[PDB]
Amino acid sequence: EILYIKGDATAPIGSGVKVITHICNDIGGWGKGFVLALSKKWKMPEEAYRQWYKSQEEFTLGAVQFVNVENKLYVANMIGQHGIYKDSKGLPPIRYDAVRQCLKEVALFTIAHKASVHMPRIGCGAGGKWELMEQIIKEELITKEIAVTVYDL
Repeated sequence: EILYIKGDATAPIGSGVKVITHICNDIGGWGKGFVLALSKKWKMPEEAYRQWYKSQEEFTLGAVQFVNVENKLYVANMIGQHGIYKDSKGLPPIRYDAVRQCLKEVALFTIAHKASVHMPRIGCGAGGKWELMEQIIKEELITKEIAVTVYDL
């Protein structure tokens, strides 16, 4: 099961390799919420994301970028958000099929690195809803028996 702790995802607990996963948008925006907490500690994730956005090389929904910010520690930039607005049909920016691909890709990364997953309430804000998101995490990570720890407050 998924462990819910009250704390900070940029200061994950436990030992072993760890991967911090969070949802980025496909617009190139970086200045609100969890992203700032990441920039509070490391300049790399923000820089990697921007450079990936400017090159437009496979920068697309469902894709995942990995950044080694510290010893046995990786940040996972997951593009599971479309824009930040709400299209002309009342569709929240969150893309559940994209987060699924993203996590599906995180799954294999964690197994290959014997890592552990640590995230904040990704999706919530955005349009996301934990009821659905929780199921995704379940089917894509807990199912392959990957450790998952959510950080809220």
